[PDB]
Amino acid sequence: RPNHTIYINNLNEKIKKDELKKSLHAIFSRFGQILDILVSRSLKMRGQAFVIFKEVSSATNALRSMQGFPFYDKPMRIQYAKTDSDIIAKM
RNA sequence: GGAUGGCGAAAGCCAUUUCCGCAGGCCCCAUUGCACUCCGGGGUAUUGGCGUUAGGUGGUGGUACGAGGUUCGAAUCCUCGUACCGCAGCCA
Ligand SMILES: [K+]
Ligand SMILES: [Mg+2]
Ligand SMILES: [Mg+2]
Ligand SMILES: [Mg+2]
Ligand SMILES: [Mg+2]
Ligand SMILES: [Mg+2]
Repeated sequence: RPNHTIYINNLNEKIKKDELKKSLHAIFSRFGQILDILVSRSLKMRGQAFVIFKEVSSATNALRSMQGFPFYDKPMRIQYAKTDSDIIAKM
């Protein structure tokens, strides 16, 4: 089911944070406006990223487009998030 | 952190240190993991800096003391330098 936030995983853990977001914003920013991209390299967050678009139509489209797209030698696996990203909910 | 020395009852502050450790470098093991304050672990390198909230320059706000101005005089308001705390970046 739909969500303002796509969740990517199977991302190269080697890529540094700031360098990762750049590229992610570079790719997804074209499927529509992005409210933010969340990235952390914790023991449980690495490899995963939370892209937050501003309109569901963006996430959903970006989802069908990029699923499996090569990224630093690793097919991006994406799917909606499980829950409205903090900012979204409030709004 | 330790240990030793200095002023102290202490706290704290200074110092030395082929005791241990931290951030930067380089390799390594582990994790496929729905989060929104962060946060796995190890080896080697280790001059300098620092001490577990653990490196730095220049910059923004704060806190402190100092100086110049304001002022009859200021404890007010102004700007400035210095130390430190949280910020961002950048560099290690
Ligand atoms: K020493
Ligand atoms: Mg001691
Ligand atoms: Mg002593
Ligand atoms: Mg001491
Ligand atoms: Mg290191
Ligand atoms: Mg004065």
